[PDB]
Amino acid sequence: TIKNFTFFGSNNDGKLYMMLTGMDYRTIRRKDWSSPLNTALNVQYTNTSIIAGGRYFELLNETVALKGDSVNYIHANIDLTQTANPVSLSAETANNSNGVDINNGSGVLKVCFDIVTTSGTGVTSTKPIVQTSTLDSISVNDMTVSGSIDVPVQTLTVEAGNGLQLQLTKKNNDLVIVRFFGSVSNIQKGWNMSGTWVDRPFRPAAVQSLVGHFAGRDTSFHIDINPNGSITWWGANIDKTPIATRGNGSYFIK
Amino acid sequence: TIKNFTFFGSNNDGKLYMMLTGMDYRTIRRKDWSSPLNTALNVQYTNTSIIAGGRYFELLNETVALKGDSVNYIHANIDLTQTANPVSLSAETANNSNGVDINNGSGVLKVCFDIVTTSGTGVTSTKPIVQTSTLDSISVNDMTVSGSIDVPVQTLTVEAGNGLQLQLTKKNNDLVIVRFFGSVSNIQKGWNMSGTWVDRPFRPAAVQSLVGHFAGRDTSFHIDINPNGSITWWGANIDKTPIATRGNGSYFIK
Amino acid sequence: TIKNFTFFGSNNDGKLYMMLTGMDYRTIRRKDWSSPLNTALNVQYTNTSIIAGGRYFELLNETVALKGDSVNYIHANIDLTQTANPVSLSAETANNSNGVDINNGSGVLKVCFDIVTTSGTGVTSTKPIVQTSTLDSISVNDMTVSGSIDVPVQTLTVEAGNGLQLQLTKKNNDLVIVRFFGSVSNIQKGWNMSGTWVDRPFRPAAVQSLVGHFAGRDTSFHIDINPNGSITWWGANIDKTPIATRGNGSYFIK
Repeated sequence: TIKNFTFFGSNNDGKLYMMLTGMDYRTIRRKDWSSPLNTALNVQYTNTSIIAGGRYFELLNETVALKGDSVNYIHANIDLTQTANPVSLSAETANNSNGVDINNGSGVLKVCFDIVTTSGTGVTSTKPIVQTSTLDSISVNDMTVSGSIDVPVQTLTVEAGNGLQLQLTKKNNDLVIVRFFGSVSNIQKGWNMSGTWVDRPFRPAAVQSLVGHFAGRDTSFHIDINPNGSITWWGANIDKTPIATRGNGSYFIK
Repeated sequence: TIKNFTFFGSNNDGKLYMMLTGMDYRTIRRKDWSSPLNTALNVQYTNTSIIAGGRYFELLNETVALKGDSVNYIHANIDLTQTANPVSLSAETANNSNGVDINNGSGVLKVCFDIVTTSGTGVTSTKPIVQTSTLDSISVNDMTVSGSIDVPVQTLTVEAGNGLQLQLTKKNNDLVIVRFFGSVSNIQKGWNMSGTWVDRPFRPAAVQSLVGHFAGRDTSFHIDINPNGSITWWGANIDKTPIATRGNGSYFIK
Repeated sequence: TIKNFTFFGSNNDGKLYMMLTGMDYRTIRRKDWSSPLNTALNVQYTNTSIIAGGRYFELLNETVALKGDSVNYIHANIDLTQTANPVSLSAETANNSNGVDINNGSGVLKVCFDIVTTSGTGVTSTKPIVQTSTLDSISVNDMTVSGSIDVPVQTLTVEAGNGLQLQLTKKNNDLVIVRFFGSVSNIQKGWNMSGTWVDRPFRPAAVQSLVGHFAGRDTSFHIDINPNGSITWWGANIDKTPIATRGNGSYFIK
């Protein structure tokens, strides 16, 4: 059975709860207080709470019939005009989440919350749909991440002059790894390189010395990336013959 | 008009909601379900929900008069002694958020939620106030960040001895980038440098070998930063003539 | 006195609130609106709100008696059968939080929220219990962290061949720092090294050149970690005599 609570103003409560937890109409809050049971081509939610569109309901021994040999996307369907039974579940061949705003308008909200894969006769795997918190600015003491943090990534290629090539990758507008390529020739120690300066978003607050290596040799150089974006050669003097330059150097922008 | 919901106990609910979402009195939750409309020196909020001091209300075709040629700071003002209209909006010359605790004592809460810039005749730009979630310890599976993560940063300058200087920058109490400055003279391979040891908070769990470069030359060195904070020279033997030492090296503390 | 609000469906509201804020039964939300006051071996909570098992209640001039010369773990205990006073406080010799599910079943929930250390006559220090937010997937504009972010860490040792050892540490499944160990001999420039290739999870999307240093010498080398996991020697030619190889180099996988 489906027990409905945030229903019949309920929409003002719905919006209130949505804003508190940071959810839009394309996600859910979900908790299996008890394990869902699979017998034959069925999923029985024994005790599962769901919040969808800010509306709280409970799935208490609620069984969904599954189609065999397929990926079943389990949906919660909220139709507020259906006074007695506003919430129903369905098993579908695709994620058909529709993001319909049931708190400000009319229509039926569909949200996928479970993915259940079957064989010919039973369930072989289940995967919950991600519960998304959409927040603005967070202040926190400690954080632990079990998967991954995704931060902004910018990339820039600089033809620094004299044949030298920098490939810069910046993450979190702060950490930069520089990869050296190309070949150096016709330059002296302390000379500014004759080509393109580093773009503003990659310029460090303080001068950075990045060490590189001459391919196939036991010799070394470094360049200085200056705050103004210019690059200063600080290897030895190089004559007319180009020498291949390689290596990773890293620096903080801030 | 302004529709009031968490109002008139309400203050117990107010505090409950504040604690659920992690807000204090100096922030809001805000959602424009519909776009605000500008007509000459006015902002009309067509359908905007706000939570301020844990109190939920709705701005439904609510117009705020604006002052010309200035930055207008739009405030929600909550006075619970005014039972018929506890919430009013104002446009002010500065952000005058007062953080007044209306759920525990008397007073009027003022919180800024919007910044609207005008010319002499109309609105030229609007900028929402940030919605802050103040949290303690978070456990998360995945995170995506569209702006930046700010982590703690510690800096240290070490006069390592023999003329060598290290400038260390530590972020997130883990990633360290070291910048070499100064000079080296009067040292042999495997000798610990004769100056200051690296402070406790910058010491790695295991020995870190950091490659440096001699400015204006094609030659190299490396130092070992030992778990105990001492620094071992592992370049060649250097006589009485000082050689300028440069380069970035990075290591993990944990 | 203890004022009980989410009490006497109340279990449905509790679960809803637990889901909104991302709490399980082994943590709390807690706010001292007013400072708790210590006198002799007692703590008076002057105005403290708590949420435990999604149940909101207030500690308003509520005194807990302490045991002398020890570490007192302050618990909120919730027994729903006790209609008139479902919440009580205890000071105990250990953290005895039991995670009992009072919203779906019977039993007494105990959650620790404070740690109070005493001398023979008085309180010497207090320390709150962390408030945990357990979240799934976060999308955020900006974050500021005052403590630390813990990200996944993977560790690998590669016996690269020719005597060379790579110790790789990968964090956030993206940033790798390689530490060189061992010695190199019997290798020519441009030759692939004769040992194990880098395991899949440490392979970069693009070729990475990592600069190394020869211990006790002024000479350098670099290696290329190729996308397929192979390692290419790009130092000079090395004969039968092993030379110790050291240094830190970093790269991004993505």
